[PDB]
Formats: sequence, structure tokens, C-alpha cells
Amino acid sequence: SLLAEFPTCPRDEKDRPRVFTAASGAWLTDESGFRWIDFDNARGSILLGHGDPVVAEAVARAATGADGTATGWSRRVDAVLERLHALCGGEVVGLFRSGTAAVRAAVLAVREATGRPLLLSAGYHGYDPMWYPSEAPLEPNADGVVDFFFDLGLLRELLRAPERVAAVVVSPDHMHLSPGWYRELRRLCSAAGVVLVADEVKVGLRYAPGLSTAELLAPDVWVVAKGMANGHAVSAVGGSRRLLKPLKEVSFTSFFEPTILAAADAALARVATGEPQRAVREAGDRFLRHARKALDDASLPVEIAGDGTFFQFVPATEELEEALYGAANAEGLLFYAGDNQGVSAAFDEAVLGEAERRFARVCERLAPYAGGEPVGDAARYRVAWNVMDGLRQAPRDREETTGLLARLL
Amino acid sequence: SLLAEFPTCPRDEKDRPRVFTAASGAWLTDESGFRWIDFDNARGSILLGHGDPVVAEAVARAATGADGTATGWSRRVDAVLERLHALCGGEVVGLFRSGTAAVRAAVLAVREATGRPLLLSAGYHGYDPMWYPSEAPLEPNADGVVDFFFDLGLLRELLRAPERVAAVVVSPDHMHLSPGWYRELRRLCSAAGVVLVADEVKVGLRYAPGLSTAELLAPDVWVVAKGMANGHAVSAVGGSRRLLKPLKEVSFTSFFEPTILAAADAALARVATGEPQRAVREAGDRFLRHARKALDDASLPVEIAGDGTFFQFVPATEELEEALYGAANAEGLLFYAGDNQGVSAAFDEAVLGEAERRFARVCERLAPYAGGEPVGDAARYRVAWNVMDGLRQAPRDREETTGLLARLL
Ligand SMILES: Cc1ncc(COP(=O)(O)O)c(CNC[C@H]2O[C@H](O[C@H]3[C@@H](O)[C@H](O[C@@H]4[C@@H](O)[C@H](N)C[C@H](N)[C@H]4O[C@H]4O[C@H](CN)[C@@H](O)[C@H](O)[C@H]4N)O[C@@H]3CO)[C@H](N)[C@@H](O)[C@@H]2O)c1O
Ligand SMILES: Cc1ncc(COP(=O)(O)O)c(CNC[C@H]2O[C@H](O[C@H]3[C@@H](O)[C@H](O[C@@H]4[C@@H](O)[C@H](N)C[C@H](N)[C@H]4O[C@H]4O[C@H](CN)[C@@H](O)[C@H](O)[C@H]4N)O[C@@H]3CO)[C@H](N)[C@@H](O)[C@@H]2O)c1O
Repeated sequence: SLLAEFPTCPRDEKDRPRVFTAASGAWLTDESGFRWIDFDNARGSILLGHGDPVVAEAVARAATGADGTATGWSRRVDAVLERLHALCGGEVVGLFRSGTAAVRAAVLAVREATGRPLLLSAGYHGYDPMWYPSEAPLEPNADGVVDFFFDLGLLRELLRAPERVAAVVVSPDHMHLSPGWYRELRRLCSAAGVVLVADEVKVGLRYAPGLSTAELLAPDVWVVAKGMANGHAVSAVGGSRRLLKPLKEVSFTSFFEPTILAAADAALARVATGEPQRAVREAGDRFLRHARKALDDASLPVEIAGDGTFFQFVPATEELEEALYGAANAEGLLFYAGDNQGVSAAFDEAVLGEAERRFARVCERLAPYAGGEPVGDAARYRVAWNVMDGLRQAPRDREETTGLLARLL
Repeated sequence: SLLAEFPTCPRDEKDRPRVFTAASGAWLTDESGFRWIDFDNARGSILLGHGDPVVAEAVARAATGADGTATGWSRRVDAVLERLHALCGGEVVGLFRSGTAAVRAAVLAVREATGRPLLLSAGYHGYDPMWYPSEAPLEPNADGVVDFFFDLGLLRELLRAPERVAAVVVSPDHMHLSPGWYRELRRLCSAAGVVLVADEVKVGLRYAPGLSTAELLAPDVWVVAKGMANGHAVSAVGGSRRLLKPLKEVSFTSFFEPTILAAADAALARVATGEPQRAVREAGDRFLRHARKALDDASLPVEIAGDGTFFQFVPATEELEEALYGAANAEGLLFYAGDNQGVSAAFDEAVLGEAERRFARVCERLAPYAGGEPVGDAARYRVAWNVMDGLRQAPRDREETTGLLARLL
């Protein structure tokens, strides 16, 4: 047991990481030779498909030395910056090595630029300790962060002294929050005169060429990552020159590493067209129509939140949830267990037909659960918490909100 | 000026980044078609040479999906962890995406494990704001870090209350600090009962197969990066299970990206032989004996600190330092300006012969500086501070130390 970290990855019945020896398009092969259709896709960072040939060629060329050097600037630096600025807007752009690094740098830059101490947060922003939970819910943690769990009532209370608040930083979820929720968030932040940071590490570049919340939030600062490089190790921040002036202090040794620049330039060129996002939505929607019908035909109490871009199974019980993923594993459908499923643009007709047949076999395996009590709100809240680390949107008062926080924290 | 960051990189006389189109071994091509011999080598992270064929082959292959997937575990994960453990020791290992990320995670883990608030630091640890300077010497910054600038007197002062100290965190320099300096540091930390973290992001794996301070410091926790992947986007931490237990909270989306694992596994295989490190030392030593002679023959007051693994020009005046790099720029010798020069294993006879020839021409160009006053200690201190962000070792009393800090901060 040499590894000190605990990486999120597909794990087997003994909680050991599944070992994958090969991948192409939508398909994985594991160490036993078992073949899987991938809905996890490095938690949605594989937008194009595994071993995408154009990205792979670009990386190959860059590995030889013929497309830039790690020692310094290249034309691919300008190309990537230009593309991000065109897609996502803002005045300036910075590049980082993980979503975690990017969101931390972004929010600290805003704290410095505004001179205000608190960050009000909803959703996951990466592994850094600055996001660890406070000792007392709804109080600042040691790094001045207060999590409001996507509850706008709580947010209103936290905005009551806006001079204390550097930014509101929110990781969107388009399965569990409506457009109106976003517009209200934007309204509240504008009224309070506080900066809005959209942490689009997951959703950026995937629902559209640009930011999912470009219009809904018009954020002052954005962060993207998973959509920009077909899995390669890069992230980005952009927004106003003034709010991001503190990023002038950022430099790191691997900045000019040419394979990541080549992958990002290639992937971003494809992203800019809108085609992979359309392909994903359409493929995912087809799979969903089939899956919803299969669950209904089998009288299985499993709803599906979301849409083809990202969806999530919502089973009525934890036992059923475990059985669902067990059956999926038996059929070679690799789902990101409990979380959101993000197909890639490699989900062609052949992949879809096979995923459909496999899912019908999943529903057969689930026959013991036929006719169970339908999904209720406690299940909806528990399942949504697993993907968003806070509360799905639905009517609540403070009693209900605080009850759910006590339950789900 | 879309870029919000200010990356360290080769820059021209107007402070514009030099744009490099391609590289091969020790050589670079710029956008003008000018051909350079590289002593910068992505600040010492290109140990093997640009476009190393064996690493390139492994990277190209991994990009196709033939060696596993970014979705989860592959046997190359085990191979990289096992190689690092064999080379560097400790009980556990973690992987990160930059040196900055690794050192931050390491020291926060130690602070959590020990329950103590302060970090005592010497040297550079990356770009994160946690390392920004305090208001005054000997005062903690906002993140509990106190800089001792490599001065063991200042360290003893800070260790008067060691119950406050989670760790001492040191970035070695083997040009400006002797073996005995390290052994004293180790001694002081052990007596005080404080954890010692060796930040070997720069020096790890380059002086020897493993840590440069394996015996000198026997650190509780180590960090490496530049040596491990021929420039690719990975770093590592290792050491005691107890002190690094808090790393269980680390996960990041690109963890399984197979090209980086491929580069690390290939580079580490070569590092484990000791061959590239020896080649570097021997090639740089040959260059240095030629350069020292050339400087002496021209009566130029420029010393050279260090050795073939890493060396540094120490000119008697700033005006001469500027002229030296300007002249090297004309002859196409790319030095990391002001800092340390780190040749790669691609510095062969052909390259050395040409670098020697080119350096002779640099000496011809600096005639207007012949016969100048020889290097003094003020120059030695100023130049060393540029590479270590603290004080070179030399006899000092407390008053001299205080004055030097006033001058150089
Ligand atoms: C908006 C945003 N911003 C920034 C980042 C960071 O980018 P990165 O640095 O490139 O990875 C991400 C990275 N995203 C990775 C995933 O992040 C979440 O996943 C998180 C978290 O929700 C999820 O937490 C688990 C929870 O849902 C389960 N119900 C309980 C489990 N113990 C817990 O585990 C995690 O937190 C534990 C507590 N500290 C920790 O011990 C576990 O090891 C850790 N896995 O674990 C993931 C990280 O490990 C999302 N739900 C997912 O859709 C997403 O794909 C991001 O989505
Ligand atoms: C031990 C160790 N630990 C961790 C890391 C982090 O690894 P990474 O995240 O992978 O890069 C490194 C990364 N190393 C990069 C370089 O780190 C230093 O270089 C630093 C710093 O010393 C150097 O500082 C400059 C100073 O030497 C000059 N005399 C004055 C200049 N303004 C200043 O510039 C830097 O610091 C400024 C302080 N605010 C900042 O404004 C500048 O923008 C910044 N470039 O700049 C570099 C980083 O930007 C070393 N001198 C070098 O040998 C080395 O190769 C490391 O060496």
C-alpha cells in the first residue's frame, strides 16, 4: 500500500481500483480482458473519446521536440489563450495544472484584489484544504470560506454585510438547479456588489462551446478544465484584468510543456465548433430515452435526473442503488458510481446499440426490485448531494434546509 | 497580453518571451531561425534532453490508449510509485501536478499530523500565496510560515519554542551550502523534535539516483519533481505513513492520465541507473573548466559557483552580469539568466565543442570589462540570493546577517 492518496476511480467489490490496460473511443479493456463501455470518462474530462486520433497525433508530434520546447514560449501558448478568451470571454486568461490549482488561484486573486476576507461557496472546488468543512456549519472555516450548500436563503443571510465578502464561488449543476436559480444567484450577487466566480471546471465547454452560465450568471471570473484538453493536465481561469491582477505572481516550471499545449490546442479547436457537445447531448439523450423506458417497463423505482450531457440515476433506496451499479458492472457498463454519467463524442451508433442492450440486461438483473415504493424526496436529496455536495433546488423553508444539512453533512 | 500570469521563461531585451519552434537534445530553434544551445532546460527539468526518443515513444504510445486510460488505474501507476519508493525511500508516496502543489500538500499534511502551527522555511517552494513574505524578518506570514533564509543562527532562534513548529522546510542548494551546513541543520531539527521536509523539487534525482540529501538530511518527508519525467507535468511526495496520512484526502481528475505516467516511468528507469546524472556532471564539468580558463584569459571578473550538475556565473557587477547574458544571447548560448545552469544528458562532444567555441566568443565580446575589480562578497551574496532566495553560507555575525537581509529583501 505505497499510495498515500486516495484517488477517485472505478473500484471493484473489494474497493480496489479496477485496472484498465487499454482504451479506444468509448471502450475500455480491464486486466482480466473484460470490455466496458465508459460513462465515467475520467469524470467527464474525456469529451472526445479515449485515444482520440487527432489529439494523439498532436501529442506524438509534440513529444519529439518538433512542436515547441518546455524551455519557453510557443505559438501554441498564444493559440490556447486566444481560443479560451474567444470561447469564454473576459479580459485575461491564465493556465494551471489542475482544476484544484486554478480555482484556488482564482479565488485568492479575487480576495487580494477586493481586499475582502470571505468566500461564500457552493459545490466542490477540488482537493485543497482551503475547502475543508467548517467546524460549525455556515461559519467560516480556517481559510475564510463559508459553504452555503446552494441554498439562496442561506446566501441572503451571508450577504448581509457585503463588505466581508470577496466573492461567491459556485460550481454549477444543470441536473438539479434551474435556470431561474442561477438568475436569482446573479441578482443577489449584483445587488450586494460582490464578485461572482463560476467554477466551471466540470461544466465549462461541455454544454456549449463556452461557459454553461455565460448568460445565466455572466460571471466576473470563470474557471474551466475538464472540457479543454481531452483529459490532459491543464485548467484555465479568466475574467477581468483588475480582479485577476494578482495572478501575475503565478509561474510554474512545466508551463511550456509541449504535449499538454498540443492537446489543448487540438481539443479546443474541436470544442469551438460545438460538434462534440452536440454529439454528446444527442447520444446521451438517446441512451436516456431507452433507459427510462427500460426502468419503467421493469417497474423499477429509479428516476434519472439531467440530460444527455450529464445524467444521474436516482434510485429509491441505497440497496437498489448498489444493486444497479452491481448489475451494470456485470454487464460492462462503467458508470461513475452514484454521480453523473458523461458520455463522449465517441458514442457512435454501434456503441449506443450495445449500451442499450446492456442496460436492458441490467434491468433484467434488477427484477427483484420490481414494484418497489417509488422514489421520494429523501432519496432525491441524498443522491443529488453526492454529485453537488449540497442541496438540489426544491421548495423549502429554513426548518427543512437545516434538517437536511444535519442529515447530509 | 491576454496572459494573466507572468511565467518565468527566456525573454529578450524588451522582456518579450523568446518564441521557440522546436528542440532536439541540447538545441533549440527560435522563430527567427536562430539556433541555441540550452543550459536552461526548463529550469533543470529536462534532465535527458529535448525530445528524448525513448520517452517520446512511450508518450506517443500512451496517447493512443494502448497503455491504459485516464478513467482509472493502470499498472504504470504501480511502476511509478514503486520506482520513486525505491529511489527516495519512505513508507508512502503521492503524486501531484506541480512542485508547488506537492510542497503545499506535503507541509499542510505535516501540520495536520503534528497539530502544530508554524512552518520554518528556507528557499523557494513554488508560486502559492502561502509562501509570500511576511511583514518583517522572523515574523510569521499570514499562513504561519517564517523564513530563516538558510541562516542557522536565525533557525536556532526560531527553534527556541519548537512546540510551535510543525516542520522545517528546506530547498537545497549545493553550490552555496556545504555538506556540514546540512548536517548541522539535521542535528538542530532532531534535537528540537521537529519534522524536516526536504523540498528536492529541483535537486532530487539529479545529483544521484535518489535524494541529494538522503544521507545529509535523512528527511522525514521529501518532495521531488524536476528530475522525474523529463519535463512532464508531475511531482511527488513521500516519507512516513503517519506524517502523510492527511494525503488520503487528495484526489484530482487527471491523476490517471497515461502520457504523464509513461514519461515518468521511462525517465525514472533511466534515472535509476545513475547514468544521466553522471553524464550531466561530466559534461558540465568539462564546460566549466573551459569557461573558467576563458574568463581568466580575458581577465574578466566573473567567478563560477557550483559544478557540472548546476553552476552559476557570479560577475563582479550588475552591469557586467547584464553584458554577459547579452553576449551569450548573441552567440546562441541560452543561459537561465542570473540563476543556475543545468545541462542535460544530450550534451555530447558535438554540443560541448560548439558550446566551448561559442563561449570563447562570449569572452571576446566582454573586453570592455577586462581588468575590472575582482568579485567581492556583496556580489556573491546578491547573485546567490537570486538562485536560493536566501543567504549563501559564509562566515557572518548576526549584525552582518541583519544588514544582508535589509539589503536583499
Ligand atoms: C467544479 C469542480 N471544481 C474543481 C474541481 C477540481 O478539479 P481537479 O483538481 O482537476 O480534479 C472539480 C473536480 N471534480 C471531480 C468530481 O468532483 C466531485 O466529486 C468529489 C466529491 O463530490 C466526492 O466526495 C465523495 C462523496 O460524494 C461521497 N458521498 C462520500 C465520499 N467519502 C466523498 O469522497 C471525497 O471526499 C472525502 C472527504 N474529504 C475524501 O476522504 C474522499 O477520498 C473523496 N473521494 O469525491 C469527489 C472528490 O473525491 C463531483 N461530485 C464530480 O461530479 C466531479 O467529477 C470540480 O468538479
Ligand atoms: C525547490 C523548489 N520547490 C518548488 C518549486 C515549485 O515547482 P513548480 O510549481 O513545478 O514550478 C520550485 C520551482 N522552481 C523554479 C525556480 O525556482 C526559483 O526561481 C524562482 C524565484 O527564485 C525567482 O524570483 C525572482 C528573483 O530571483 C529575481 N531576483 C527578482 C524577481 N522579481 C523574482 O521573480 C519571481 O518572484 C517575484 C516575487 N513576487 C514575482 O513577482 C515574479 O513574478 C516571480 N517570477 O523567480 C522564480 C519563480 O518565478 C529558483 N531561483 C530556480 O533555480 C528554480 O529553477 C523549486 O525550485
